[PDB]
Amino acid sequence: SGFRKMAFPSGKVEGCMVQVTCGTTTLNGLWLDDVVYCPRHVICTSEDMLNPNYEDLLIRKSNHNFLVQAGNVQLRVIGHSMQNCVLKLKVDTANPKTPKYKFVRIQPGQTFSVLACYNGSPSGVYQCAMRPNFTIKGSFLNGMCGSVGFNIDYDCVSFCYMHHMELPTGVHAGTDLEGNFYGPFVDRQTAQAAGTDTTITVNVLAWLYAAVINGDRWFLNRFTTTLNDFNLVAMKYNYEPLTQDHVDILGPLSAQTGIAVLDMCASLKELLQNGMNGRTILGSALLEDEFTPFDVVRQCS
Amino acid sequence: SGFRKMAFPSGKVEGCMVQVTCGTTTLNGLWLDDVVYCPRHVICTSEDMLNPNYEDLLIRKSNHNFLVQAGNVQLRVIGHSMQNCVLKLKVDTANPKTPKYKFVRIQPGQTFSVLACYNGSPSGVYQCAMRPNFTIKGSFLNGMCGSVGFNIDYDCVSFCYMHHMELPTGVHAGTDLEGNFYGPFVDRQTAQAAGTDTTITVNVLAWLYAAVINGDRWFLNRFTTTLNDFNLVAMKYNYEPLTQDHVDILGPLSAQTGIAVLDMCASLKELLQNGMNGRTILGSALLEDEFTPFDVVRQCS
Repeated sequence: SGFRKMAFPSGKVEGCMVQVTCGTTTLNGLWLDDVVYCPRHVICTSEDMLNPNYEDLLIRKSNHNFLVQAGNVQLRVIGHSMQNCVLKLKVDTANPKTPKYKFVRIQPGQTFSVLACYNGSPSGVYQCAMRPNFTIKGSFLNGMCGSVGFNIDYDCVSFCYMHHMELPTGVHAGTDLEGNFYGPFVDRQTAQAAGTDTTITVNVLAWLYAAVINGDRWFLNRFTTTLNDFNLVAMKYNYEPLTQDHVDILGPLSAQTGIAVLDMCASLKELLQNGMNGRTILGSALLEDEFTPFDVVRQCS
Repeated sequence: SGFRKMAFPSGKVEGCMVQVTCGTTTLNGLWLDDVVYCPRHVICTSEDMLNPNYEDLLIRKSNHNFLVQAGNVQLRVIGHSMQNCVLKLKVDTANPKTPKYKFVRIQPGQTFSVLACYNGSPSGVYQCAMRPNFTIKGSFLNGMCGSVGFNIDYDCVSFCYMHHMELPTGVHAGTDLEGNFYGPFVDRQTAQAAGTDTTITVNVLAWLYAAVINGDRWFLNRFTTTLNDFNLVAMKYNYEPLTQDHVDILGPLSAQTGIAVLDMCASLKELLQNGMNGRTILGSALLEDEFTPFDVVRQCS
């Protein structure tokens, strides 16, 4: 029993973290097989970041301009290339600690573990959600760029995030491992608008199910509702619309608890309309939306 | 920028997790050098747990009655002994993945990372606080007993917790690695009273300092107060008394922010007396007490 925000064990990812230095800039890199992945803005100076032509800046760099260091050992760079917003540094040595891995572009509302590193050294691990507006509410200091997000299915590590930028509002933006930014963000120091930060409705429901399983039942009401009726209320409180797919995904939790999804939806409606009246659910005084139905089932076997 | 509940990287601990099986019971063990540590109630059946004489139960067990398995490989048990509530199984092989480690009995209010494992396999990692009443609010399913809590100072792993029991109230109790229970708890299936769960005042203050550093300033008031005056208010809301030691520990955070500890104490007083009026601090609608001053400084470099 009990319910906590949990990351995956970071051991397999730790062994893939290296230090990439180019000129005077240092940040993190991901060493898989004979390739190191890092944010391309490693090549930029403070001044360049305002308006960088990455192609032109990359042309002034040769292989020997990239210092790749794995722990105490220096890797030989035998080729470089830019793939969207990440730099792929080819090295002569295959990482012996390379786990079985995929690169995965994850969907908004999905969760992953972040291994926060400083200049190639892992410092800690926490669980994140890719928010509907494609930002994350993480924790990244200077020299933590290139820190990666991942999920683990048994022996396979699915890397899904690389950290690149902190926006003027203090939320975080980044790419998949193919270098494509999540959301409309670019690797430039300008004012960048993140959209309205809507709540991940299916996750909130999953968490309410977790609550019931762990003996928090107070919020359960005598009402039910409909998809449309619920969604009217959802739009007002900036909740993502609930679809039949979302309903279907909650099925096992519905099955385990004996509470139909639409009944839980009605419970949520009253919580949105009346608040919590200073009570707590699973030790939180607000509605948590950074647990997927999978995360709940994982922890509520 | 940003502030998150972060665990230490679990890589060094993962490599020390093994499966211990005795009769029909299976749980986790900690393999360090040529010694495996596990909860002694591995020797108990469901029935034994009601009222076990561990000495008598241990006498019926020989070395070959303990199946110690590290991943796919079986370890040879060449000696066993009971040290308080943990079993020390001596094996013929030194763990090659043994990191530099200490055993440390931690103080109430201090934090640590928990690597939740199932039958020797790590499943996830989250940060805990040893609560003033010597319980933890963790997440442990069946076969997660023997999961360990630890801190990491550079290369050294300080193990401080082993999980043994879930109390009828659904909070968790356990031991240090010398097998001494935190709090008055025993490894027996009876009704066990945890005391009043007081709030860790110094941690709450540290978190408020973190808030200020990250731009949450709304709660800052025009008042100050005294240790005694503050503590009067602390006792009413079941907060730990604040001592000069606690004041001293907050000094660097006081120094960084320009806010004297007693001024922050006054801010906290008003928050306790008036609540939050439905606002949030660092994305929480209540006062967080599971970050130490060290945890804050670590994340707010």
